Amino acid sequence: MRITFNDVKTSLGITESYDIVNAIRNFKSYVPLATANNVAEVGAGILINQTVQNDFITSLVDRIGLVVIRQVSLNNPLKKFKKGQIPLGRTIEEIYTDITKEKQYDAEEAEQKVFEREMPNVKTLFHERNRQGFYHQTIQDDSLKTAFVSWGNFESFVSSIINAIYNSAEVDEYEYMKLLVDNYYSKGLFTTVKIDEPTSSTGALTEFVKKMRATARKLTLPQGSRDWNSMAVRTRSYMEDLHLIIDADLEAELDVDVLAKAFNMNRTDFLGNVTVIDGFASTGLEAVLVDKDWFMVYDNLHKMETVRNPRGLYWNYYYHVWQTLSVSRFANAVAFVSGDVPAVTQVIVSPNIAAVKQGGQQQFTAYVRATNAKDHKVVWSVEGGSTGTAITGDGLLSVSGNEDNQLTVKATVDIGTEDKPKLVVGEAVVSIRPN
Amino acid sequence: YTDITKEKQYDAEEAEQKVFEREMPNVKTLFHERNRQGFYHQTIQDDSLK
Amino acid sequence: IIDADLEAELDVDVLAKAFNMNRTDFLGNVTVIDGFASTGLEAVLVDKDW
Amino acid sequence: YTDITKEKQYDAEEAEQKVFEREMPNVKTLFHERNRQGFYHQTIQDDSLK
Repeated sequence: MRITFNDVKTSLGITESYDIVNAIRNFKSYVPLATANNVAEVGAGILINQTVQNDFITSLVDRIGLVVIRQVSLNNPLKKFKKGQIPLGRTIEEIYTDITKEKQYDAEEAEQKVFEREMPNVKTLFHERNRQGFYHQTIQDDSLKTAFVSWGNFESFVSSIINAIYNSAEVDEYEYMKLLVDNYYSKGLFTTVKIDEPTSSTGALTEFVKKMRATARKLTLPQGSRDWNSMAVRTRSYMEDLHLIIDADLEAELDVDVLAKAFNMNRTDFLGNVTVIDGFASTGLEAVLVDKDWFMVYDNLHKMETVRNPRGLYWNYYYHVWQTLSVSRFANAVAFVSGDVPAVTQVIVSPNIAAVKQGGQQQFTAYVRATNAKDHKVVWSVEGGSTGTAITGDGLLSVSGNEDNQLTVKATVDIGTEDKPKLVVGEAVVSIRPN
Repeated sequence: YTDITKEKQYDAEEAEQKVFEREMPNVKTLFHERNRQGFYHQTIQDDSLK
Repeated sequence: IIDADLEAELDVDVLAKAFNMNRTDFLGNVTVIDGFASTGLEAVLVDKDW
Repeated sequence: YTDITKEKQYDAEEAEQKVFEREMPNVKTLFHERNRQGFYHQTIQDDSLK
């Protein structure tokens, strides 16, 4: 947020003053082409007439500012979530191959079936969120005339015209990240861990620290857990790839050490794996622990445009940044809430979307994200409406012949009482193909 | 000093009505200064030059 | 070779101080699994060439 | 596909505040999908056909 001439001098392949503006570029016989100590001559050449003045200021602002801001935005502390331009044909579809055990080697078993497929790749759709905005600013003719006294004034002017846009964009990036985290939590796709007001006392603080350490150790199990993630798909995470987004008050109450001792890092390599924000503004969310690949951001474009007001003798330059943010549905993501969260958070059906023939069968299993140690019972419903289309209590659904309608399997859990105005359901879309 | 602000949402319908608009004043202020001027001075003898 | 729950309960330090290593070269000599499923087996300490 | 537009009357006095007004084009779109997948199967038992 304190960009100086050193940053632009490193971003560009030039030293101090330059004539690349009048190299790209009649303009030739108006300004001297020397880069000597003289500044009055170049100032007079620039300010001789409005056409040359406007052309020079447009080239400078647009090209130089765009290059510098694009180069400096790619090296901010939160640059590990930043990707390049969006690839062509991304198809917004995410495919994950579920990991399973091996099949025993048996010639008698192998000789009967050799062309048989294995299993569907449990496809899903990306969770997207796009942003597009502008900042814009103004520069006066007075503080362009009073900028050619010395070569230091020119670089101070350039740094001043870049700094405002850069700092505003950098500040807004954190707010957009917090908004994305809030939206994901409100969607209910996190896996929840209950804590009890870590800042209330000292025992709550150490209990929260121990719970975080246990959660990280369970996440980084080499064999896989499947207990986390918005869909139970048996993925495994890394001790060195987990990222923590924590509340400002919570991190202020906590210390740099012991928090890093819970992980395997030691302060220096841990401060780069934690993000600090002032309040989550979502019920009682305290700190969110996600995988490194959970959150990504692509940039559609960055553009800078200048216009001139001749009646008022000034310029307005607008900086437009358009980019999209995507959170993956397969990476691990833990909410760590301290509130009045229900006993059951979400129920997930493993087969997800499936296709079956007119007289086939399918097995659906359900995983319930229970925040307590009590076991819950799941009831199965078919909705739809037909003859012979019913699903057993263990999740086996057989499709009767002569069927045309599209049906959805539902798994329901009840955590209420005699009056139960609270239902949590999981939906699986089943398609039918004629046989 | 230029104050840090949020970003305006992209809206062509609102943009086409106003394009020469300025942004904000730059909250000018003056420095708090204090000037120091003094001397110390010392003497050297001819004996401790010989 | 230690159970996952026991490894989580134990801190990374002192366990390494029991040996002569210090964390960085100690995590390379420990394997963590989830459950042994053998009565009351907790952790097994073996030679490298075992 | 893009379609034709309308005509407006020249008005210099009203042109001084409607420079950046927008008149979106008439654009229509259509989609076509792949809808045939078949195969023909035959067998040749030439050794017995001889």
